[PDB]
Amino acid sequence: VRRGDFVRNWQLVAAVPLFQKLGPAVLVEIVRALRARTVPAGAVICRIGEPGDRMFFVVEGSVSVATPNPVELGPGAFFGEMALISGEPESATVSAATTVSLLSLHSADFQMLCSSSPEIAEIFRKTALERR
Amino acid sequence: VRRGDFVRNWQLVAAVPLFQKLGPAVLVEIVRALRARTVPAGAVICRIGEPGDRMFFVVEGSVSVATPNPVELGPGAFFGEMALISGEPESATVSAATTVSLLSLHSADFQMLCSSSPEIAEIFRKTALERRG
Ligand SMILES: Nc1ncnc2c1ncn2[C@@H]1O[C@@H]2COP(=O)(O)O[C@H]2[C@H]1O
Ligand SMILES: Nc1ncnc2c1ncn2[C@@H]1O[C@@H]2COP(=O)(O)O[C@H]2[C@H]1O
Repeated sequence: VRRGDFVRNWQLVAAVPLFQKLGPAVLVEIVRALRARTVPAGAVICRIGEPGDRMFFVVEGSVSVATPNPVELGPGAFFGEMALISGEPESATVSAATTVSLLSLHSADFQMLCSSSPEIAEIFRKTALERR
Repeated sequence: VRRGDFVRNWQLVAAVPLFQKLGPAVLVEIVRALRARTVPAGAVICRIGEPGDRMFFVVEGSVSVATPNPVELGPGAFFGEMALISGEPESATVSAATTVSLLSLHSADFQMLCSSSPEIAEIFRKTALERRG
């Protein structure tokens, strides 16, 4: 990881309350694994039916989940967790509702996070079930 | 280190350009060792003749170095390096000029910083000589 992206991530990570549950050591691992991304309003982030190799956290702006009755997720929310939990394809297309700032986490690092944090693992699990 | 202090340190170290010379791994060890402090305007930070066991980095506000002609140091500046390098007592009293936000580093962690970053070590050494002369 480059120093520029790393230090930038620390500022971005503050926008996701979920990570307040991590101690310094685990926080560093997650911050090292996260990748910042800006998506313009209306643009596809993930597509229904596709294999999920990563999940996302919303920093700023919002996204639109294309369920029958679409759901708009805001800062602090996460999406892409269902496929990572079930192994099944992406259950819905998710697009930028407004221009959105994101933090992406790959499946391997997602697993490491859940292994490191029982509390966070269950939040993902309950949220996925609630969404299913 | 507490999670709160750790996370707050990341925001504060951004104000110290010197630390841009550190990669992610060394940066973490430094952020772990730093302690944040706010000092009210006019209040003593360093005392002349006192043994040096730590140094400081200015995050916000400014400090006044009590040399014959006082020097006001601003954000990104450092002080207390001279005693740590030479082993001599503090060369001058340093006080908050305005209310100041600081980051302090103990002597043991100063050694770690200098070893991890010989570039930074050189800045300290040259600056110390400059301030000495
Ligand atoms: N009913 C729902 N409410 C909110 N978000 C959802 C819902 N269904 C799916 N999503 C999100 O959209 C994502 C699409 O990819 P995933 O199935 O991996 O994970 C999904 C959830 O994060
Ligand atoms: N001439 C000077 N100009 C600027 N800063 C100084 C000067 N002399 C001393 N200092 C700073 O004040 C500090 C007092 O403690 P130290 O001697 O350990 O380190 C000193 C320097 O950081």
